[PDB]
Parts: sequence; structure tokens; C-alpha cells
Amino acid sequence: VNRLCRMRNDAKSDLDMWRSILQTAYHYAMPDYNPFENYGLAGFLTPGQQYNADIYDLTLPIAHKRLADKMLMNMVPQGQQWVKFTPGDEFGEPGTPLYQRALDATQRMTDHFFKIIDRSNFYLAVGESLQDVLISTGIIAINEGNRKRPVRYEAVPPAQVMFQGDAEGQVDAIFRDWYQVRIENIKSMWPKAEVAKLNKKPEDKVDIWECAWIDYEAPEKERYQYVVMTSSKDVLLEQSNSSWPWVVYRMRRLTGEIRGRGPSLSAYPTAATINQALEDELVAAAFQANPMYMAASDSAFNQQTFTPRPGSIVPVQMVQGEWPIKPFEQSGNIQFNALLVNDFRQQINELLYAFPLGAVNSPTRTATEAEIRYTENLESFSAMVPRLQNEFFIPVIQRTLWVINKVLPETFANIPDDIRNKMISVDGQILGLSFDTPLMTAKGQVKTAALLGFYQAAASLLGPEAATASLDPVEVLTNLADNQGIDVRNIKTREELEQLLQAAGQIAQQEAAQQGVII
Amino acid sequence: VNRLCRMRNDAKSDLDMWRSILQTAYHYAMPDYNPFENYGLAGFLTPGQQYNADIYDLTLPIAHKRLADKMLMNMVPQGQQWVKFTPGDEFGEPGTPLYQRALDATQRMTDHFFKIIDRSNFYLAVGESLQDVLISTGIIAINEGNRKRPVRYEAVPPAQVMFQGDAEGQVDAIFRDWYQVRIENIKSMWPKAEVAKLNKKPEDKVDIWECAWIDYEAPEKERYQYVVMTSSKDVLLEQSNSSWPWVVYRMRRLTGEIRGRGPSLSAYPTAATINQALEDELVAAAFQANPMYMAASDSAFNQQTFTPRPGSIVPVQMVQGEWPIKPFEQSGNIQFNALLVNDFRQQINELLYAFPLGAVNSPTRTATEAEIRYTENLESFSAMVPRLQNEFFIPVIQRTLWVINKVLPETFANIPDDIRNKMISVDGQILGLSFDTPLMTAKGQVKTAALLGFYQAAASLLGPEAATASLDPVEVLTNLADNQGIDVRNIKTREELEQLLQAAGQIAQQEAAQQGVII
Amino acid sequence: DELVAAAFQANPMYMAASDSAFNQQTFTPRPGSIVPVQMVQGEWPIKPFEQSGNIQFNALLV
Repeated sequence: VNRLCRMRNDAKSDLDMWRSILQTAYHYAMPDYNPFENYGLAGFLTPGQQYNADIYDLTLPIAHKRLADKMLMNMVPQGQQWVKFTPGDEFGEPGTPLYQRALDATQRMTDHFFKIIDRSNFYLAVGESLQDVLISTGIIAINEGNRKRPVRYEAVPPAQVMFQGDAEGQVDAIFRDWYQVRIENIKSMWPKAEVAKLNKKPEDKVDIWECAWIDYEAPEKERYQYVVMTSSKDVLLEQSNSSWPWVVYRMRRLTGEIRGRGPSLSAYPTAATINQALEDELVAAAFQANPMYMAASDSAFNQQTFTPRPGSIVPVQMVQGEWPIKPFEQSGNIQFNALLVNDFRQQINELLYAFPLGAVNSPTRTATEAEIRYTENLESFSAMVPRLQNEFFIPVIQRTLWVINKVLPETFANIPDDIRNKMISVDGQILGLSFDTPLMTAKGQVKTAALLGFYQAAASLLGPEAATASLDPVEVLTNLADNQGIDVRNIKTREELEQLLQAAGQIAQQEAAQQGVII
Repeated sequence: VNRLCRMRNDAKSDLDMWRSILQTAYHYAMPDYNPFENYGLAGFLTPGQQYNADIYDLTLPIAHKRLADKMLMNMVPQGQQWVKFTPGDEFGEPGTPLYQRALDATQRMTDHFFKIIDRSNFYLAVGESLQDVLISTGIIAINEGNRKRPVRYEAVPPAQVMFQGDAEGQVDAIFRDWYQVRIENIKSMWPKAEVAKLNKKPEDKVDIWECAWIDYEAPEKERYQYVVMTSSKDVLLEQSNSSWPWVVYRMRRLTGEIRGRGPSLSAYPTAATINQALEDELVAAAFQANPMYMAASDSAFNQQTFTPRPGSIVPVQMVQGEWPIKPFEQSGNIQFNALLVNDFRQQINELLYAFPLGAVNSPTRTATEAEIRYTENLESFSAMVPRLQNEFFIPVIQRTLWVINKVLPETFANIPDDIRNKMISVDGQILGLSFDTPLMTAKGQVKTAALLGFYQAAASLLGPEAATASLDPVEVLTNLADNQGIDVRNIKTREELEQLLQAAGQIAQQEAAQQGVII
Repeated sequence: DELVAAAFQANPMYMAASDSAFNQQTFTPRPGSIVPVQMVQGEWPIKPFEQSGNIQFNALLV
């Protein structure tokens, strides 16, 4: 426990050193959803507070939101099967009869896995965490539920978590703060917590510390030490599991830091300059755009009897002493200010892969400078994204299967415990993963296209009935099905195909025998 | 009751903290439909008041209404089947004969479910709640009716409900205030209320509190406590069901707050500047656009005999004392004001996915510079919406089925109570859901396209009669029907298909035997 | 350099003998407003801050 507090205090000091830059970056990118506001209290103490009044320019907030939405649709397209379970290395080479039966089972698992995820709040939680990772770091908590909602997802605010990192930059200890949680609420989030020892009514509030760390001198099943306690060091729950609830995202990382640095953090100094420029324009327009006058005194005409009517004569003291009344002097270089603002806006847009051809008031471009500029923006965006698939979503899938095992133990029943742990931990031994996103097309269309290209050349030189004869039809059928990602149940097994092939051989032997030809 | 008053007073304090920003945000977005006006009473005290006289710029109100309308047609397109009931996990893997009979029943349930919804005020209530969620929070009440109108929907004004939140931001207590309800009205809304004990004539008005909260230490069927009482603490109804009437919507949420923050809330500071700029232009135009004159006195000409006809001579004292009569001096920079207004208008439009090509008098560009910008806005809109499907409408469907069971108990008759409750709760155990919206096309067309692509490759290498022979036709037919979302009754059952296939084999044997070939 | 220049070349600024040429605390920026201004102080009238430089030159090298 004393060691826990030393780790928590060290992780708390790191967060304090990040507060200044992260609060500023969030302010210019997501002013209304800034979790670092009010020194991390956000809306806990004073809800309904105004935050975005001094954000005059919305270029960065708009581009930041659209980039996060775009990443969500291209990485985990909702209503699509963007990941597949495949047989692991223990089942041998693909295409064998034994591998085919395992492939059928993993296709069933993939269908059931997505039915669970599609009815959860997975996409709501991922979308919020992606907006966090564009600035520094996203955190997703995956927790057990009940038979009605087996899996609960949540985007943990970055201002309420603290980290300890290992030498390689990976996270090996997480501390999450819960502010003023009711006692009755504690039992629902942590069913096995010991709340009786606190001796409090089921409406009192208490601060909760949810701690976890990697125990290096422990076996795999005890690797993650999990503790729930109060701010007065009253331990409510202690556990040791093979995983912890959280997954931590970084797009890019400066060495020696655990929290990342995303493109929206690179943009905020530019946003700060733009907002200052627009604020000056609003101040200037009040006395430069409006008709105003200079005189010795404002009594040059009577404001109360002033009559703004067509044809009206206004009594005016046209000269007062030495000075006549004149229009307020025009000053400044309005165009200069709205040349820097436009230039800096486009840098933000290019930095965040947004608005490939300017704003609405942009110069005209034909099908030449618009199609190319569109594909230039699209190609660069599609180059950044796919490398983040394994970092972001493989740990999420592994933790989801672990939760499903805990909440629905029947799903992994009648299985030896040794292979059950390997199966739940999707590592490629017994169960593997294969992502299918709009960026990484299929990897199997290439194999099929090469096979079709070979046949066209072969049939051009030797004709059909010779190119087809120089083929292993059972192997070709099985490989075409795997290349296309087809359901195994839709095609006959290898043994059925071999029996069919042998029968076709006898049919041709009898057919040829009736024409005097012996094969 | 003493605990109820503490909970309600806490929830009221949160609402009072939100009143200032929400009344301001509703003013610039929906000035005529602001529920926070007159300290929440709105039109209950004084109907027919003017609210929008000081809204000079309609950019935000137009974009706000169009976005809410656009979300309605893309999430729940009226006159279409935007959700389907499917068999739950208890029925096993899809495609089996037992699953196929459950699928026929759920398809019948879907048709009947939409007949009830299509004749109710569902779409009217959802459309109004979507306008509320674009600012902070939408609330929909789903109440029991009679056999003529089984389900009643209502968009609850956000200024008349109060919330208590759990530690994860979910609502776990709702308090709705009813202002000056007649006694005869109480019995129609809550049929089993004890109105007789009040000893009042059926025309007196009484304030009503409609309270509900989650009882954490209670079983599933008693989880939601529901109390109706008067403002003088006179309990009229007490219940404990498995659900409560309301569903609460948030698009985005700042941590620590229960009410959300939507894009229209992010836009109102910009709208405030635009409105202030336009008000100045209106003030300026009255004495800058109109022809006015400055002189020592308005007696420079006789206004009563002034004759404005062509060729007329007007007697004018062209000089009075030292000062001649001259046009009222022009001042200001009109173009400056109409450069900020247009710039801020487009930011509002981009923030709310409205008017990709700008206003009517826009700098028109070529076709491609317009088609690309149109697809930029459509793609960004189609990314935000789908993640809100489960948050908004799954609880609505579950509560609708609960009301249907209560009002029409014969619909779930001859069903064991254990499975009846699991069926009413559409949680994926016995009954699941599947959405079909213009944003998520089918998820089954991908499976069919892969199957068709595999067959084209197989028939290219091996020809027809060989690609077809290497198929499980019964499985193919059943999976094609499921992928297309087709009605099960339109196709023969698996046993009928297998009998047909067996007969087709016998036909082939006899026809081959007549040619001297034995299969 | 452009950012430094814009703060006093793009914004409307004025030169005078003293910043007491008008009262910043009671300055009223509304349409039709008359601002009391000491239009000449001693020998020097109040005038817009003098424009200088060649903005186009800088945004030709960049």
C-alpha cells in the first residue's frame, strides 16, 4: 500500500506537468469538451459553465472533429465486419481438412462477436477517445456488465488518469480518479467490493482510486494487479487477472514521455495567432465599420431629438471652437489582417487533412486542380491511419473477449483451461486476427487476380480444356474461397470435392469409351 | 419522501446552474421555441409573447432546423423499416432449421411493430427532441395509452425535467414538473392514480411532480421506482417496474455533467457577434442610406410645403449664419462589416453541415469544385450520425415493447413469464435488433458480393457445371436469403430444399443411365 | 516579422502627442456616436499610424 502511494504520487506529478499545455491545446480544439478545465474538475463542481466564448475562429475545432470522425469510419466502420477471427498457427497450414473445420468455427465466432459489439456503446466510446488521441492520448475502459449488457465501454477523460511507463514507453501502471461517488453506486460498478466496512449511508459521497499495475514477478494469469480503494486508503477490492480494463492510444510520442502528441497539438499555436487576429478585427470593426464622428463634444447634435428619416434636416454644430465635426479617422490595413488569417487557416487544414480545396469563397478549379488535390489529400490521410490498427484495436478485441468469458462463462465452456487462456488472448497461437478496412482492401484479391491472369495466358497459348486440365481443381476451389474471405459452409468439404472429382473422371472415361477412345 | 426531497432539490440546483447558458443558446438557435423563457414557465403564464424580434440574423436558426430535420430522415426514415427484430443468442447459429422458424416469427413481429409506430406520434416527438439534443439534451417520454392509441410519445421540454447522474454520466433519477394540471386531467394521464383522496372539484389546478429513480438494491423487475405526487407532498401513485417512461439523449458530454453539449451550443457565440453586427448595420442604415442633411436649423426649408415633383424648385436657406446646408456626412466602412458577417456565417454553416456551396449570392465555381465540396459535407455528416443510433433508439424500442405488452397483454400471451421478460427487454438473449438506415446500407451485401466474386473466378477457371457443383446449394440458398434480409416465407424450408436436391440427384442418375453413363 | 508588423499595421492605431487625445474609459463605439477628441494637441494633430513597408514583397519570397 505504501508502494502504491509512491507510484500514484509520481504519476500525479507527471500529469501536473502536462496540465498547462493540454488545457491550452484542448481549449483551441474542443473548447466545450475540455476535461482539463477548472484544474481537472471540469463540470463536477459547476455545471453549465461557458467555455467557448473566446474561440473566435472555428477552423481548428471543425477540422479536429471531422478528422476524428473520418478516422472512426475508416478504422472501425460501424455496421461492417472490420475484423475477422482466423485459426491460429496450431492448426497448421491453411487449406487442409483440419484447418477448414477450424476456419468454419472462427467464422461463427466472428459473427457472434460483432452481434455483441453492435448492440453495445463501443462506437460511442471509440469516437470520443479518438478525439482525445488527436491531441495527446486516448483511453478506453472495457468493463464487465451483466447478461443484458455484457460489455461496457467508456472513453476515460485524460485529465482523470495517471500513468507509469516502462523503459520502452509502454504503460505498466494506471491510476484513475473517481470524484464523489455515492456508496450505492460503488456496488454497481464493482459488485464484489466491500462497502459495508465504510459504515456509510447509501447516499454519501466518497472519492475512489482505481489502481492497477503490472506485477513483473508473477505468472501470466496473475500479471495485472487491480485494486479499488478510497482516498483515505480504505481498500475495497483486490484482484489479480490476466488483463486490466484499459487500453491506451498514442498516435505519436516524444521519447521519454508516456502521453502522446497528436496533430491537433501541433496546430494550436497557429490557432492562437488566428484567434488573436480575429479578436482584433472584432474590436476594430466596432469603431471602423460603424459610422462614427469626432468633435470637441458629443453635444454637436442632440441625440434625443435626432431624426433618422429620408429628407430630414439634423441641427448640427458644424464647427465647435477650433475643430469641426468630421468622420472618425480610418486607420489600418484590413486586407493585411485577412491575408494572414487565410494563410494560417489553410496550414491548419492541411495539417489535419481537411478541406482539400479551400473554403466556400475559394478560387475556381477545374476537374484537373480539384480531382488531383482531392486525391492528394485522400492519399496522405490513408497513409497515416492503417499503422494504428494494431496499436489501437488488437488490445481492445483481446480485452473484449476476456470480458465475454467472465460475463458469459458458457461461451468458453467444455474447453481445457490451457487452451482456453490461449484462445481468449488472441495472439496467433490458437486464434488470430485479420483486419478489413476501406484502406487495407483484401490481400486476397491479389492472389486471385494473379491466378486469373495465369489462366488467361495459359488458355491463350494452349486453349481451354488444356489450361483447365493443368490445374488442381480441389486446391483451386479451396484457395479461391479463402482468398475471397467466403464462408466455408457455402462450399463442399475437401473430401466431398475429391469424391466429385473422381466421379467426373469416371463419367469422362465412360463417355470416351462410347466413341471408341480409351483413356 | 424525505430522501426524495433531497434528491429533487439537488437536481433542481443543477438545472438552475444550466439556465443561463441554455436560455442564451436556445435564444440564438430556436428563439420562438425556447422552453427556458420566463424562468421555465414559457407560455404557461403569458401566451402569445414576442421572442424573436432581436434575432436579426437567421443563419443559426435555419442551419439548426435543417440539421435536426436531416438527422431525423437519416436515423428513422418515416415510412421505411429502419430496424428489424432478429432471433437472440438463445436460438443458436443462423441458418439452422430451428433458427429459421424463429426468424419467421421476428419478421412478423417487425411488421406489426411498425404498424403501431406508423400510426402514432412517434416521428413528431422524435423530430422535436432532435432539435433539443442539438443544443444540450433531448428527452422522450413513452407512456401507456388505451387500445385506440396504445403508445403515446412526447418530447419533454428540457427546462421542465431534472436529472441525477451516476458515476458514469448515465441518468438514474428523473423529476418532471407539471404546471397547473386539472384534476379531471390527472386520471387520464395516470389511470390508477388516487385522485379521490384530494377532495377537489374536477376543475381545480394542482402542480404535479413525476419522480422516478433507480433502486440499486432491488431485483430487475422492481429496479425503477415511479412516484406521482402533488407539490404539497400528497402521493397519488407508487409503482416499481422494469423500466421508466423517459429516454435521455446526448450527442456529446463534458465530463462531470449529465446534460450534453451539442453543436448548436458551440455556435451561439458566433451567432451573438453576427446579430450584434447586423443590429449596428440597421442603426447605421437609417441615417447613412437615407438622404439626410446637416444645417444650423431644420427651418432651412419648409417641410409642410416641400414639393417633391420633377422640375420643382424648393426654397432653401442655402446658408444659415456661417454654416451651409450639406448632405449628412458619410462615415464608416460598410464593406468591413460585410466581410466579418459573411466569414462568421460560413463558420456556422460548416459547424452544422449546412449549405456546402454558401449562400445564394456566392462566388460560383465549376462543376467539380462543387461536386467535391458537396461530398465533403455529406461524408462528414454521415460520420457523426451512426454512432448515435444505439444511444438514442435502442432504449426507445425497448420501452415501446414494454408499453405494448402492458396495454395489449394478449400480444405476449401464452408465454412463460421468465422468457416474456427476456423478450420484452430486447437485449440480444431472446430478441435482438438490427438497424437499416441510409448510412449503414446492409452488411449483408458484402457477404453476397464476396460470394458472387468467388463464383465468377471459379467459373472462369473451371467453367460452369463445375463451379456450381462445388457448392452446398442448400447452404447457399439459406445464406443468400439471410444476407439480403429477405422474408423467410418466400423460400422453401431446409428440409424441403434438401428433398428437392435429393430428387434432382435421382433425375441426373436416370438421365445419365439413358446415355449409357453410370454415376 | 509579418506577425509583428500586423499588430500595428493591420490594426487601426493613431499617433498623437499624448494618449489623452480621447478618454479610453468613456469611448463609445456605436453607430452615430460622437467621440470627444482633442483633434490637435500643441503643434501635432492626431492622425492614423503611418503605414510603412512592402507587404507584397514579403509574400513573394515566402
